[PDB]
Amino acid sequence: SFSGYLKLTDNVYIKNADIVEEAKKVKPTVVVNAANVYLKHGGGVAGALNKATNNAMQVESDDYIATNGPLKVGGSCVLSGHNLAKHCLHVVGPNVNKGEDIQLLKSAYENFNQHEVLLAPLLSAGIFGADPIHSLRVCVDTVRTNVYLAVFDKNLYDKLVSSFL
Ligand SMILES: CC(=O)N1[C@@H]2CC[C@H]1c1cccnc1C2
Repeated sequence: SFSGYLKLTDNVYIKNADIVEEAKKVKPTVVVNAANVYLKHGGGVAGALNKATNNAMQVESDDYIATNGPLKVGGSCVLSGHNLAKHCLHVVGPNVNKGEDIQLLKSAYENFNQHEVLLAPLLSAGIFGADPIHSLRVCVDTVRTNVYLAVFDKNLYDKLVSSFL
């Protein structure tokens, strides 16, 4: 069971935590990856999750792309969670540093509704360049299933909580 989360709404919870450490402790049914369309898990959340799998996530992902081609921005795929979770839901939020449409963030969060409970980061935050405050608002207004958000940066976590409405 998830522990130490602050309840923001009926279905959204948040914690200042490293999502890799959280996944290793909880072993959730679903961990969300902040993926790109190519499933190239180089940095940010994706790089960290992939490193924690000893690159097994990347190997699996490369086979997935070779068979299926790239994901769409706003889309997702379900792959193995390896040693971190039962499944990994790879979700592609828009990357503002690539000029992608921030309106696709809502479509990205809609993928979460296909899973009753998820451990997730804020989509499009961090190296994806979107405002994490906006990402949290889109999350709360889009996701209806139970989502446990892990925010690594304590300063950002405090800002997210203190500005939540
Ligand atoms: C150390 C650090 O900044 N991070 C790790 C992996 C990506 C980033 C991060 C973001 C959100 C939740 N957990 C985490 C934990």
